[PDB]
Amino acid sequence: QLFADLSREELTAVMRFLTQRLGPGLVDAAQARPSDNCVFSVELQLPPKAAALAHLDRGSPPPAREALAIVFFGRQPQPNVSELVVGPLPHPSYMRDVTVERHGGPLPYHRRPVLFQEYLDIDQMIFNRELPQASGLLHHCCFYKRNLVTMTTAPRGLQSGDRATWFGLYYNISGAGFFLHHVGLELLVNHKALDPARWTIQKVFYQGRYYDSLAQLEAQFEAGLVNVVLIPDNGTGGSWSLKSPVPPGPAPPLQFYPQGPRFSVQGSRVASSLWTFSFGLGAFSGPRIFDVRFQGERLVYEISLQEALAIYGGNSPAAMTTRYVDGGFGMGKYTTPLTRGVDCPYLATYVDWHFLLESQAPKTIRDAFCVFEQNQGLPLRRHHSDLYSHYFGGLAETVLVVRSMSTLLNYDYVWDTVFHPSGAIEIRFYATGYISSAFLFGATGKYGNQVSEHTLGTVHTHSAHFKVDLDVAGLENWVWAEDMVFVPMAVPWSPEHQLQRLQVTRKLLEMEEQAAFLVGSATPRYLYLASNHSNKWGHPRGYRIQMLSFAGEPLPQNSSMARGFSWERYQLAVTQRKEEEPSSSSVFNQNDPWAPTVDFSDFINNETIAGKDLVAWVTAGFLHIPHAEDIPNTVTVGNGVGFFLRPYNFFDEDPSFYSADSIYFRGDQDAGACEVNPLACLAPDLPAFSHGGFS
Amino acid sequence: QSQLFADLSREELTAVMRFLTQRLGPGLVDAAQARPSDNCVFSVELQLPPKAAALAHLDRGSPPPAREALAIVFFGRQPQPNVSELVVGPLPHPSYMRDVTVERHGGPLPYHRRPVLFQEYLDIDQMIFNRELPQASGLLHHCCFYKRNLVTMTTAPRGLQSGDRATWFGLYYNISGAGFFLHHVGLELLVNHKALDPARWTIQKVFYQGRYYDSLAQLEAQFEAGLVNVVLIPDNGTGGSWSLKSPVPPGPAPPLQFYPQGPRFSVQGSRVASSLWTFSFGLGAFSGPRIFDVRFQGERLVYEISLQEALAIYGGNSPAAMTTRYVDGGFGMGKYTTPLTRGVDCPYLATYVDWHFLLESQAPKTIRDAFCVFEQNQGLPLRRHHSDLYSHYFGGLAETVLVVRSMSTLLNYDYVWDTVFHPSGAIEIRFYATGYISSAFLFGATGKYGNQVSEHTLGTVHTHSAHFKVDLDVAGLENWVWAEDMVFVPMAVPWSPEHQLQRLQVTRKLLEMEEQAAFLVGSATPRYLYLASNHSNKWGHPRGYRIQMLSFAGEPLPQNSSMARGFSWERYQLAVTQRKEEEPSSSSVFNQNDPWAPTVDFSDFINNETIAGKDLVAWVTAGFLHIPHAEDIPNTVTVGNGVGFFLRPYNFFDEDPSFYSADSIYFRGDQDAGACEVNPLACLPCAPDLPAFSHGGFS
Ligand SMILES: *[C@@H]1O[C@H](CO)[C@@H](O[C@@H]2O[C@H](CO)[C@@H](O)[C@H](O)[C@H]2NC(C)=O)[C@H](O)[C@H]1NC(C)=O
Ligand SMILES: *[C@@H]1O[C@H](CO)[C@@H](O[C@@H]2O[C@H](CO)[C@@H](O)[C@H](O)[C@H]2NC(C)=O)[C@H](O)[C@H]1NC(C)=O
Ligand SMILES: *[C@@H]1O[C@H](CO)[C@@H](O[C@@H]2O[C@H](CO)[C@@H](O)[C@H](O)[C@H]2NC(C)=O)[C@H](O)[C@H]1NC(C)=O
Ligand SMILES: *[C@@H]1O[C@H](CO)[C@@H](O)[C@H](O)[C@H]1NC(C)=O
Ligand SMILES: *[C@@H]1O[C@H](CO)[C@@H](O)[C@H](O)[C@H]1NC(C)=O
Ligand SMILES: *[C@@H]1O[C@H](CO)[C@@H](O)[C@H](O)[C@H]1NC(C)=O
Ligand SMILES: *[C@@H]1O[C@H](CO)[C@@H](O)[C@H](O)[C@H]1NC(C)=O
Ligand SMILES: [Ca+2]
Ligand SMILES: [Ca+2]
Ligand SMILES: [Ca+2]
Ligand SMILES: [Ca+2]
Ligand SMILES: [Cu+2]
Ligand SMILES: [Cu+2]
Repeated sequence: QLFADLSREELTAVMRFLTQRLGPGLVDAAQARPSDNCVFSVELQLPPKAAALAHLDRGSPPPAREALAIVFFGRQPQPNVSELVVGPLPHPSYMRDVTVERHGGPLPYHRRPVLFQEYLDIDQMIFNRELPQASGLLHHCCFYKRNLVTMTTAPRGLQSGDRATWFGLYYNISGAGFFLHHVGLELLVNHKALDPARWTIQKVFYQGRYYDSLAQLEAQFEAGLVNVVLIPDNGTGGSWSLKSPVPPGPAPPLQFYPQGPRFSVQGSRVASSLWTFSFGLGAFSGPRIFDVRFQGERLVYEISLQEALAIYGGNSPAAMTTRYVDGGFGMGKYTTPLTRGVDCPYLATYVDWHFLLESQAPKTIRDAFCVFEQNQGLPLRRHHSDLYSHYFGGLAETVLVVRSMSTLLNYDYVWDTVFHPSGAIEIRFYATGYISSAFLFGATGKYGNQVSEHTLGTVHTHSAHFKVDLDVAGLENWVWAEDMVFVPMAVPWSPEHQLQRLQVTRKLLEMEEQAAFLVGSATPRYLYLASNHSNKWGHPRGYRIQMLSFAGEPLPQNSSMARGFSWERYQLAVTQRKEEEPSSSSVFNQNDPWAPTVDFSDFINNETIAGKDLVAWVTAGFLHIPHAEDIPNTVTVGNGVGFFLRPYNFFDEDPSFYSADSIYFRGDQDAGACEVNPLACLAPDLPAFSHGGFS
Repeated sequence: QSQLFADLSREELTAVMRFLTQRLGPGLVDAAQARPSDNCVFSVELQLPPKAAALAHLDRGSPPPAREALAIVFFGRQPQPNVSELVVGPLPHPSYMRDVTVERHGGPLPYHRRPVLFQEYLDIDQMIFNRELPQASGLLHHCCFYKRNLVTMTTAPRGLQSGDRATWFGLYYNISGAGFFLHHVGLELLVNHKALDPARWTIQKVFYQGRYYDSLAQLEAQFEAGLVNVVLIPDNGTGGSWSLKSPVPPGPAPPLQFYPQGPRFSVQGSRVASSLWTFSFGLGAFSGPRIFDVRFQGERLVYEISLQEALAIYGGNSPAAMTTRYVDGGFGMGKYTTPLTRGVDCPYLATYVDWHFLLESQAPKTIRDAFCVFEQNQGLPLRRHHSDLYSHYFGGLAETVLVVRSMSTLLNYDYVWDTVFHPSGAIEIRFYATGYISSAFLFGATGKYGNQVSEHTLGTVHTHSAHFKVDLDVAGLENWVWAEDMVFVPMAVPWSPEHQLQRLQVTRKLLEMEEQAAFLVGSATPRYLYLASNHSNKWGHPRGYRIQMLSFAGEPLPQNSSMARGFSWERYQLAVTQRKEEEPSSSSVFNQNDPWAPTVDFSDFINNETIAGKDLVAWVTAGFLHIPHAEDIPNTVTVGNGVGFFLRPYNFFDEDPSFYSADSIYFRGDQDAGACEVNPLACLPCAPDLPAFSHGGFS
């Protein structure tokens, strides 16, 4: 299993090694202060592609199996973040610092994600030292005494090098989302200092007005210059609960496998009579799929989530300057247990996921993946003939699915990899869970809708970026753009007459820039990566990229931070796959987008894409103005974005023709005979329910 | 109350047919074998009630409107032949008949606009195979195993200007147990069948494997004179292009869906009801699928959602393919509806429903299992949230959905029409195209007109597009249309003036005139576009439903085409007009055979009228470009081809209705999630006996 994420054992063994090589003074990241040395991340380092294909397709031995550790080196004159590759696994022997090799220099220490212990320190400051200075105001507005909690925001500051975060204050609602109860107080905390003692509060926001400290605010209030409204800290309805007041009814439909599962899961490889592939989670990039072979032939080397991005508006400071680059938190790191029956079909197969993050010992997110077959209740294809000959032929589409979900504070991102029996691959991304809210005060008409009492549903956009490493019939691929045109010309057999003549238009895209399409501008209706090899009928074997996106307007290029997610400007882009261009974002962009650790636009640089090993990059998104129907959560309906990889002259005929599940009968046959029709042929056992728990 | 939108039953149909039989002075012929000269009843079907009367009944308890039928009659025997639309009296037992043709059209219906009768196709095949084709027995005998082992297939319009009735017929190999559409032999006849006397029918042009001739005689001449390079096309073989039956034996069973504790919806007539939804469904003979009186938890959302038309515009180098614009309503999406194979077309345990029609006949007939209704478990959460933060809990709900499906098989393609009702209050309309592709003989510079797909088989390039009528009555009849969207406003950071920030804002515009809310294909449309009441929800926003389009529309036929006003709805992604009784449909069964003189021209509905505070109706066009490829053989698959739209609630409610779901799951960390009384799912761990498989048969 070349692409399997690191096991608990491998994780442990690399942490063992790291502790030896870094002579103590090394602290457990779970309790580390800024000036300490700690291990932040330890996870699988993906192998180089050539070495891997060598192994998979030519017997050649397995590329060394290595880990990548992210270390916070704060205990030194010039602190920094280092990426260290760790030696041959199962039993590590070397350690290699690749930081400069990759970035050209050190990683500025301020790009390091805010540690859990850091958030904790920030809270101690706010709750123990800063808030009690306004115990007057906070008593008359927010039942102060703790009853409140904080939620961090986007990039932290305004220039490269800043580490100042706007926090909102929310009623600490129990058993339900606190995100819907902003109490109207927002704090700009400056925690750039290595000594948490020197941490200050640069700004304060309350009801439309800014102050320089809480004392200054508490002042204006004791001076009777601030009007306070007692925000209720309790209620009933969707705003306050997630539990339905309605008794359970008869159960929803259930799918089972009459003659047992028709696929198997072995570690991280999945196999069905049609598909074999590997799956996993990057701690920061999230879901990924490797070595996808349809009936033994490889279509894609890699499909992987690169980044998720949320961009906000609002009439409060926190909201209006919020741009989450979710990889900076980690789609994998924040993956949550799948609730059997709700998040996946009850009889799905559920797999665990192991990680060493902000810790010194491995941990496991139980039931992190689900794999299952799903009857779509829909024909993959069908024809019914009443004309000339009486026959029916069709096939009910069943689909193979791998899924994980990431809960980043509020939102719960659902990541779907769907394998169709037609030879097609579908990548879906559903955004559910809670919205972010602001306190409703002022002229909120331009920044969202009132979505509850005191609650503003702030306008925003969601986008995600995907890496699509297709290797259509080998590595050397070309990209084609086919479309249509009408050409007015005389009717051959009656030349006085005209006719708008429909024509196909093909165009080879030979330079990276030609296959870079921007959000906003139109893209060709047919776009695919081809080999020079042809199918039986002499057409380039190709796989077509079809996008499902309602992408909202991307953050303006003029923004000094826009280059921390330059991929958001592109619908689709295609480039030469390079070992040095592994991902299009980085865990280090979130905290310093002004000095991006990777800038996707760098990948598009006047190179040829004619006959190379290419890699496609797809962006999918939508705009979101919140409405009442988002209370409790936002629903998945309509907000599914992503793309299809559809075969296009790749095969000689539709592979599903050879399906073991296809149905066919003529008029002169007994369609109710089981030897004519398998449908005419012929008490699920259900495991005890169990939940992954919490942390 | 009354089941007001139900399609006519067999006896209702019989009753109307009998009533007409009498009052149409004898000579009336059974249309199933009528000639152009005869008088015959072409179709008899339900006439939808006027909206005012219908709502008065449904809402204010008024008496229900008279139940009427509409009959289309072909009046062939007379000096000035014509098509007439007749409404037939009060129904269980009719007593009146009225002619509404001039009321609806301002004059008579020119007789050439009438669809081609099945008997007419028969006579054409007579003139072809009995009087013309033998004039070339030589060529035919050499190239195509000739010796009626061949079949014809009709095409788009029938001519080049208003009044023409000349069809191009491709000739194919009569394959068996599989589509003949893939085996074009290269011969294409331009049959002129305008004349009322089929003896006077001529062949205006001939096309054979790349070349034009003036008759099959001239082509026969040139053949035996050794002057035609004939390409031999095999008349059978093996593979997907010759079969549809899988050579592979059945494996382990596919997944099966069942309802553990009984069904959770009920069909009674044409009306469906679950705990969240009630609606009525049916098929227009020509317009196809339709939904009426949709109510979510008791409240009406849409008065009507109905298919209006289906289009197919082709290219190619053969004259048939090259000039083909199907306006499928001209054949009829209901008329060509087909039985649903249980287990394939719908879940096995779905509820199936028959459909009754009187079409080109004199006795009612039934399509068995024409509709299916079922709950489907999407295998996807509708909503969910796992909280590890501050408070430990999980709250979620697996989306189960309510579906009504019918398919129309129009010659080669099978269109699957979906109507999907989500537990969130949303309505999803889907349209999948599957079945066989229309093909041409492969010869020439095929590059600009499609891909080679089998030996000798060119998959011709074409566009698809369906038109949908969405009469939303959002919180009452009076609606307005809103366009909301985003914008970035560069400004200075309010707390750090020498710094810049791109301020994200919402933009709300009221579209007040029909034109402001008409969006052509190719121009940009508001990300948020919705119809709303002027009544507010609990939080004082306009109660609205938004229209989210799922379309990859191709280039609409250029306006400079004299025939483009036969489907001018193709040029619009979306439009919103005042709803009018006299604007019932955006197409017509009569547009197909005279798109140059359209019976209805959808563009007329957009005429500088207010759409502020009126009974509004939205029109939605979904479609896409299709360049056929190898994976379209034998049929084109449904994956990725689903077009249509969502109707999504936007401040219509005060919170998400699914909060009150009976199926929602929730448990705190400090609870046993494996205990029944906290988690219904735990109480899960019998399956039903299955009904014996039965199928609906053929014609
Ligand atoms: C936020 O709300 C949760 C809800 O209970 C609080 O949870 C408790 O915190 C106290 C503090 O020690 C624990 O003793 C309780 O047992 C926790 N209860 C359970 C059932 O979760 C939470 O602590 C509040 N957090 C703060 C920091 O405000
Ligand atoms: C269309 O054809 C019908 C049938 O001939 C015409 O209807 C007849 O019209 C004459 C005079 O109006 C009447 O005597 C018959 O009673 C009518 N028969 C029926 C069933 O209505 C009809 O008038 C023609 N309409 C026009 C506009 O041409
Ligand atoms: C076209 O092909 C079909 C072959 O399947 C022929 O249909 C059969 O015709 C015979 C009579 O000759 C019937 O008894 C069979 O029932 C038919 N089979 C089916 C399933 O319908 C058909 O005769 C041929 N007709 C044409 C126009 O060529
Ligand atoms: C390149 O294309 C040729 C035909 O142009 C094809 O036959 C061959 O397989 C390809 N050769 C490569 C990719 O080295
Ligand atoms: C791109 O590279 C080519 C060299 O192959 C060069 O001729 C051309 O000028 C370059 N274009 C730009 C825009 O730099
Ligand atoms: C809706 O608008 C009409 C008139 O344009 C008005 O008379 C009615 O009172 C309005 N309802 C409101 C604003 O709630
Ligand atoms: C449309 O009607 C308005 C009156 O409300 C009038 O001002 C305008 O001139 C008309 N426009 C056209 C194109 O007829
Ligand atoms: Ca590749
Ligand atoms: Ca490059
Ligand atoms: Ca309306
Ligand atoms: Ca109008
Ligand atoms: Cu959102
Ligand atoms: Cu098609």
